Amino acid sequence: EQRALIKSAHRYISEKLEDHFSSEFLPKALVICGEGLSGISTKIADEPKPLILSYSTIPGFKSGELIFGYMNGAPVVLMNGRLRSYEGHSLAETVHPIRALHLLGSINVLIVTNAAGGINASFKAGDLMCVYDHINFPGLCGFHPLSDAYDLELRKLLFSKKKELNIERKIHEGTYSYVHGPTFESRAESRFLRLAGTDAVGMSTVPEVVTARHCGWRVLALSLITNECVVDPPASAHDENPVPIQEGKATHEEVLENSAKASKDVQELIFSVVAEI
Amino acid sequence: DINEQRALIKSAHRYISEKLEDHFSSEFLPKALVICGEGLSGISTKIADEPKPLILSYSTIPGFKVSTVPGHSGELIFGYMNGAPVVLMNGRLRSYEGHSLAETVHPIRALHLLGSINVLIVTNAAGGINASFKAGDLMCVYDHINFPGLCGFHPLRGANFDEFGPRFLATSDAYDLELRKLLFSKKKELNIERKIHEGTYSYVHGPTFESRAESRFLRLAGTDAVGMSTVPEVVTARHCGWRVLALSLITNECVVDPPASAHDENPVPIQEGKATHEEVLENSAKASKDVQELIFSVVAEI
Amino acid sequence: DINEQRALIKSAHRYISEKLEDHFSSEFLPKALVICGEGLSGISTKIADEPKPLILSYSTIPGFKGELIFGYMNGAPVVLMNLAETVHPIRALHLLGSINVLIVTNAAGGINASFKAGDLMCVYDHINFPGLCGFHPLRGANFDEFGPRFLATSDAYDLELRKLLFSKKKELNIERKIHEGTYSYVHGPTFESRAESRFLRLAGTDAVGMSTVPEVVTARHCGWRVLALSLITNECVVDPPASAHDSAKASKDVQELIFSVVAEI
Ligand SMILES: Nc1nc2c(CN3C[C@H](CO)[C@@H](O)C3)c[nH]c2c(=O)[nH]1
Ligand SMILES: Nc1nc2c(CN3C[C@H](CO)[C@@H](O)C3)c[nH]c2c(=O)[nH]1
Repeated sequence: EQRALIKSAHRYISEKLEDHFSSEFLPKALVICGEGLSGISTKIADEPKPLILSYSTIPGFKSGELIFGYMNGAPVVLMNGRLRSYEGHSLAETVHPIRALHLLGSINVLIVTNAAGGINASFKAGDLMCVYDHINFPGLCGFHPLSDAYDLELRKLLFSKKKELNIERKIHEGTYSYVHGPTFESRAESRFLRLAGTDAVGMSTVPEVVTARHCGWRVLALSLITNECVVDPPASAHDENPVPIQEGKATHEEVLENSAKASKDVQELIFSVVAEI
Repeated sequence: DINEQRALIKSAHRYISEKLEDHFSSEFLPKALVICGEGLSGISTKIADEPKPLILSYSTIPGFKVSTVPGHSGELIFGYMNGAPVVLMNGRLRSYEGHSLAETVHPIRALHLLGSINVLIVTNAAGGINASFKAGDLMCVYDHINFPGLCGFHPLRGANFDEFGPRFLATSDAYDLELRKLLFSKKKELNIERKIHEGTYSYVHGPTFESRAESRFLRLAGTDAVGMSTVPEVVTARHCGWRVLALSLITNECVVDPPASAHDENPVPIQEGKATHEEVLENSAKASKDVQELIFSVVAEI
Repeated sequence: DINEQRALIKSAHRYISEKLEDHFSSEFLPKALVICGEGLSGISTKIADEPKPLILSYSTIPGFKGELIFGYMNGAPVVLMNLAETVHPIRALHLLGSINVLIVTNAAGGINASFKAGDLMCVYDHINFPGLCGFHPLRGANFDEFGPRFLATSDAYDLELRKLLFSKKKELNIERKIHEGTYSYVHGPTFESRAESRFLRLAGTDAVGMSTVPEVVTARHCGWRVLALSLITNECVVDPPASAHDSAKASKDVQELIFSVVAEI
């Protein structure tokens, strides 16, 4: 039943691509642009002119848009806009674009970026983390969109481009924990995540990764550490010199600002990478 | 659907606002919602006879659900406690009954539209996970663990009520320091000897009491007390902008030791120490008067 | 909902109790329900011979959805199988008034570093992860006629049943390793990540799978005793991935263990 919708989306996208591009357009990569990476749009070449499809006109895409064009010589699709389970969408609805795009038969790489809170005590706002594993906490309970998910060669390629491009920004390697949201973590929650083996935490991405793997794609995933998760116990009522409980708290404003500051380095890394998938 | 939810919150507020205006000769503007936990219905005896209070059964308020337990249907009580106008939630909806989390926290949204409440005082009963806690101690909650929320059972799931609060809510500042200081000040003023710890409350769905491994898991995760309520209400109150004071009564000590091995010469019987509802109730009843007096003092100073 | 679930449980019992009374010359009052997990449906062959057994397809039983097999096993009358509806069968069979033991077997991944593929783990505790979050067989209105609203699970795995299992393993001279440990119920996949297996271990998991616990909880809610046994089919890896900078022997053994245990209850 949900397959007719997947085929309708494919058919609509297929025919728009035929009408738009002189030559056959077969994207090799899907880039999902998380928080702050929307401007990767500007890396798409003006010739041949891009195709931009609003989600509102693609069957099943529950705003956001798809951008088909050439980036650094490579035909790609950009997802500018992502769907998150805390919005009230089912995980199937969240990964519907991947399954639709998979019917083009040409994508074999998912490059996904997100913002994330730093759980590892050595991470700092402004670092990046190349994801090499994950913990799917909602999946623990059976929320699923449908064995090493994070392709080693693509991770090596990412670090080789950091070097080639002389980007000084730190890129850690570690485990991303997917939690539902939309709250930021309590102190005890973040300490729990740390002891669980979490390096960075966010509210997206993992269902996309799992679906991409199920379609046979390779996956490169990159988190922008936008904030350092508060882990210290809160001020005690017996403290005569307490740290105010509001100090250091996470805000969406901080997430937007720091993802935008890291955006240019991330855009340059992805631009270099896509030419060599 | 958010519009169905708005219409039904709007509707409950009209009913309540109209009943208040019809019943009280001066405008009734409560400063706190007090949610009475298990065994703590006695808090309602601190509502003064004059001015006469208003009791609204959940049965009659649009959008309110009735608890599955009989005959505890649940009611809001609007009155004066220690001269301060309050609203009491006598009874609560707990999610293990079959209610969605949105249904359990709908009363908070509806009451928020009166435009006067800025404090949630929430009480509960809880199992002791921290080894130093004993049945009969209180725990002032200063942090929590929302493991169901992490895993997809979250009261803010869905479209955001942008007229109430932010899409993305921090919870590292959930438990107001000055209210916890005020609680301890009233324990002092009242010469209450019962312990009041500070620690971390974890919400689990229930209705089973924890297995040993589950309790050990909650402990290593940082839990000091465990219950089946409260965190969704705190989160929603925080979303509305309220300050929160939360107070657990430790009604039982969770069983964390590994069960007897098939290899144990004198085995501890696996049923020794098991939680029961009746233990929880009778220990709540023992501590109710202290909890009642603490809240009665607090409300005159918020 | 509760009232329609009650009615379906009653219809399933009514159907089963009739088909039993028509098929067996004498009353069949099973003492045990044996749930045969993934790879262990060979207990179906160990059932006695005389009186020649009763098989009901799930398709035929009101409200179900596999088959229910009623017959004698090593001399004992038993019933074999192979969320609130996942446990519908246990409640229906409870209404016969004779079962007081669930024997549940499963295949599970090894999380305890000491466990090796092919080992057995007798379950003496569990972690019900979905049940902590909101997927729980007892969610909803309580079945007051079956058991309590708030059920303790610190006593869920009977010690005598476990002592009994360990005796039968010696008696049959089974060399297979058998541990005692904690079973974690998850709704994930056998595509668990390394980081997830790492998390399960440090959370206290000895073996992980996707079955058993909802049945254990429902049977305990009915007052039954529970024996649960896992077959470790594989050793989950917990090591992190590479850095960018750098068998029917088991089932046969479980049959004989169950066959032998079924007698002493
Ligand atoms: N859970 C979580 N997610 C994030 C994110 C990632 N997303 C950023 C946005 C909130 O600013 C949500 O979609 C979550 C950044 N920082 C954090 C954090 O501290 N915690
Ligand atoms: N999970 C949990 N909750 C409680 C509670 C809180 N509620 C009390 C009531 C059981 O008597 C349920 O609503 C849970 C008291 N003790 C415990 C405990 O040991 N465990």
